[PDB]
Amino acid sequence: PLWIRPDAPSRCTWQLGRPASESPHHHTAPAKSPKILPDILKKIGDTPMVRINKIGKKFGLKCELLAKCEFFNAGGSVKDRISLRMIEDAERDGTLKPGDTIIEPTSGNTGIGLALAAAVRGYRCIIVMPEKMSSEKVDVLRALGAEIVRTPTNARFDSPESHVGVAWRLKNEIPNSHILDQYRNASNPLAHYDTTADEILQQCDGKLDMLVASVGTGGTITGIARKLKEKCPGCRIIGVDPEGSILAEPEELNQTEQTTYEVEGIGYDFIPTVLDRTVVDKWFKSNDEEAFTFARMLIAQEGLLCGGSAGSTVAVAVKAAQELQEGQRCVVILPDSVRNYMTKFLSDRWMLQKGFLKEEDLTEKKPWWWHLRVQELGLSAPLTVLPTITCGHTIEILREKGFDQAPVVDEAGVILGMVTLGNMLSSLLAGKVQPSDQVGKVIYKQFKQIRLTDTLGRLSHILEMDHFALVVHERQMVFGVVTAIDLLNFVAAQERDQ
Amino acid sequence: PLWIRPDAPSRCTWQLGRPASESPHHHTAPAKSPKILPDILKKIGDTPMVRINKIGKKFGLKCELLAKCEFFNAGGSVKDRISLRMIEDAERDGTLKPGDTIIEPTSGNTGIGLALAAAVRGYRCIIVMPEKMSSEKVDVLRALGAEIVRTPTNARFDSPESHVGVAWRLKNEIPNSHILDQYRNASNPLAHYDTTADEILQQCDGKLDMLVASVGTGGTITGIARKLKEKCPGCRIIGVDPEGSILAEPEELNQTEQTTYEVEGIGYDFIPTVLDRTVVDKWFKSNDEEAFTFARMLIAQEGLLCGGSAGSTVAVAVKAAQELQEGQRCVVILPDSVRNYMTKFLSDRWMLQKGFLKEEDLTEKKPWWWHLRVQELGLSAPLTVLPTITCGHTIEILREKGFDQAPVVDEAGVILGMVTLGNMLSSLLAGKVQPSDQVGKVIYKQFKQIRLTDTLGRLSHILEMDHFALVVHERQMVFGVVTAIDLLNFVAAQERDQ
Ligand code: HEM
Ligand code: HEM
Ligand SMILES: *Cc1c(COP(=O)(O)O)cnc(C)c1O
Ligand SMILES: *Cc1c(COP(=O)(O)O)cnc(C)c1O
Repeated sequence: PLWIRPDAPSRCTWQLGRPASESPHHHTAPAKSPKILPDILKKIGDTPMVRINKIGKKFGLKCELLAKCEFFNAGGSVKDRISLRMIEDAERDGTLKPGDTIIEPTSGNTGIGLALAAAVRGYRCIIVMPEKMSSEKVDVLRALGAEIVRTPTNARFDSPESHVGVAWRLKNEIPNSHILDQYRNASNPLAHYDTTADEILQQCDGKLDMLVASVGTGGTITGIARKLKEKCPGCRIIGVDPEGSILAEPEELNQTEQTTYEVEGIGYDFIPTVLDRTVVDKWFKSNDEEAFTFARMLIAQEGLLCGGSAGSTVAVAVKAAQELQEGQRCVVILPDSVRNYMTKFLSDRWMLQKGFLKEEDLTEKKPWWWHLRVQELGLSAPLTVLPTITCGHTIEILREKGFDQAPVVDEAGVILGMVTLGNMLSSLLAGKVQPSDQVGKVIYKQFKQIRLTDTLGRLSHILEMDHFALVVHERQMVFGVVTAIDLLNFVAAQERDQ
Repeated sequence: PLWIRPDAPSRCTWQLGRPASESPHHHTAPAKSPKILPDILKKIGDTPMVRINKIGKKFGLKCELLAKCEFFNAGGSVKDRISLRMIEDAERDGTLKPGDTIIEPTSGNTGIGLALAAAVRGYRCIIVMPEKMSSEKVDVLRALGAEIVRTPTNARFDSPESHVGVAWRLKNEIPNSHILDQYRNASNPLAHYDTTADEILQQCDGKLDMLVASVGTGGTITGIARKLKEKCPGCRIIGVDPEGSILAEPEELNQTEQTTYEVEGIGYDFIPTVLDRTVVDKWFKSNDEEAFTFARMLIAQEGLLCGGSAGSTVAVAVKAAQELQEGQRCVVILPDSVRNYMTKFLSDRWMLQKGFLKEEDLTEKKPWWWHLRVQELGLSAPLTVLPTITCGHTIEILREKGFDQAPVVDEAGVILGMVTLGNMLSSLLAGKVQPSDQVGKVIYKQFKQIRLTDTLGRLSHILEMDHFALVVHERQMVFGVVTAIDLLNFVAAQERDQ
């Protein structure tokens, strides 16, 4: 029966204070990045340590708050590291032959790093990930050439349908295939122990008072915390676990209602082999709301384009470093980029749909003019023209009636678009078009519709995807054409009273 | 009348051979990146020079093909550079006060860099971009806190509705607002002349035989080509223009049918001030197909996650460096990341929808088993259960009938999902659930449907978004449940004949 248990307790005999000389493992030092990178894989590591200027103090931190930004790696996640190490170690092992197939269960970042490295190094790749993870990860993977298999999100790691189970079943059916097994592989936390912690230590010049990291496989926090407990004994290690996962200690903290959560990449229903919970000094629970709030905040305030787990981490950090005082510094790990989450926590519609943003929370911060009917804009019914009308003729019409723009509406009363006087003239002067040509040749095709009873805020959101907003009867009937500028002119006029 | 013409010829008096001492402009040297970055903006520049190993030789290049990967910048595009420079110069100018509003017309990358820098440095930001650009750019921008206005893509730069026009109209209506004007600003090509070209020169140790870049505002190719013609006179400069734009020389090359194209960020209906076409040694036309092909190829082969303009560039480069021979090297500029294009050229559905991929081109590379009806899988009609059934009871049923899994179908014949024997047992042993509990507590909710007449390839694509594929009558009737593994077992059996 070959399925190796991912939650198997660690056989590692490391304990704080064992001389490094005693370690069986193969260790690699970070190497200086060259002038010319010979391949893309060398762009992994040497990530920037960027300071958190605003978010720290907004919450009243007396300390220095640092972020190790790992989304600057080639694959765009902290997983690219282990992804390299694993494969490289698997080549020195002689276990991984050229042309072999690599199969991995993953949150999907590890999958990205691996499929990438495969694309470069000529390995076939098969990634198994939960149904929960974002479609962006899928798009990137399929672009890298990796075959993709999905597993239910409700599956237990014990059950055959889980990503671990499906990975193994695939290994057993496929020749020359290996499972690099990020949960049990020593290469994973060794990646962080050898490089990431060396980096964090060098960048901080040895002075470090706290570290905070979200816990996945547990490789990051483990690998870091071991080298930290060795080289920086004073440093406290703080873990972040989502509600619904079991990772945190003590167990009391795990008692909760939801078994599912929206944050991708962190937390599990089992304790992975590579996770050493003994090196973690304190655990904190984060939830989905805290996560996305603080992620959005990282973006808007610090200008770090990063994913949700990062939000969980920082949300925890501002609570955890409160005990710190001036002169101390706290490093926080930011795992991956916004690239994965584009249609999820980055999109307001999804945030509403999943109920993290209440419409109230939005509306309170919004201006006076936000809740107002569009009718109050002073719209004027525009002249309409047929698509089959002739250009110069339309100019004659627009000038003769004194109109600057017209919606082009079909014979059937279907609005096809817009033509503007300006674009017409400019197009003519240039000889791009003739006075005898169809007006369709110059029509701006794209627009959006609204009721006279819609809120101006609605208009705002629309005006972010379109230039023209046609207020329409519930028709061939256009009560008005509203652009962004017109809304401006409205508000600015309402200003010159006070 | 304040609208400054973007296509205004350059007032720059530089000509090759003027001593740099004579230059009026303020020049900045690239600075060594610190241990701790004090803010994120310091992550701009020092981009990697990564070699192209496969794509070069596949097309028979005898030369060394290098890529300057600019998507590693903080905002994820080459625009972050000018975005910094512009703002920084605007602060030394004393023109930009704290709290001022910055308004920019843009392809959207410049907008991202600018809005980012605004988020960091406390400037209000308003970005005007065409309706054509991708919604991802919008999502990122809105996340950074920038207000967004869109303009028709058919608008001429002369007409008031163009992004340039709308930008200016906004400057004129808004107090404390400035237009940094990437088309006319010297800060833009000076950014590349001062840093990017210094970088390219250092990384290549002075030996460079060719440079290829796509042309936007023209800042990149200009700024680079000037310092190149000064410091590396032998180097040929090659520009890339999309079909439908006017940028290329001589004019004969521009004669074309389409006025529109899908590639974002490059090409224009006018020649920007900052573009110096005299330093460009030869021009090449690229189109949409070449672009997306080669972009996808960059990803799949070289593992560079990058956008379309990059594809145009490389597609040109493999044609242009053919004249080169062994021992020479050619640098190619890769502007931005895949982040922007996720739902466009990265998604196969969009590639089909826009007709760049013909279904034939796909099907030819696909295996023997690709065109086969799903019926040929040997499906077995599964036992169905009600959502209201009890857990232990379902176990009794599944074991008693020898079935391992059942679709959970509603009383109304609506399929709600799946329960598997394994997940049931594992859940019970763990005490997560009781024998008396509703089966709904453990249902895998997500699946997809197919006809018995569907192609196995269809099944493949589906099996990338879902674990379960339920083949269904056109109903309460499930002819079978197909997972990825089952398709594997099918094919692998069809293998053991030969
Ligand atoms: C003096 C230091 C260390 C010693 C003596 C040591 C020793 C060992 C040994 C002997 C094993 C294999 C047990 C077996 O399979 O029979 C092992 C496994 C492992 N080691 Fe270490 N180790 C050290 C440090 C580390 C560090 C710093 C890390 C990473 C943070 C690490 C990661 C692992 C992992 C993930 C395993 C796999 C556990 C398993 O296969 O069940 N080791 N270690
Ligand atoms: C010895 C070298 C150079 C000299 C003497 C020089 C001179 C000038 C002068 C005098 C102007 C302003 C004309 C006016 O507004 O009255 C100008 C504008 C400008 N310069 Fe240079 N320049 C040099 C190099 C460069 C380089 C290397 C770049 C960037 C690649 C550059 C970029 C620009 C740009 C974009 C303008 C704006 C043109 C306009 O406002 O219409 N200059 N230059
Ligand atoms: C894997 C991952 C983590 C967790 O890192 P571990 O080393 O597994 O603890 C956090 N966030 C994201 C996005 C991840 O992919
Ligand atoms: C701006 C841009 C370019 C062109 O660079 P220029 O310096 O304007 O010539 C190419 N690709 C993308 C994605 C861009 O945003």
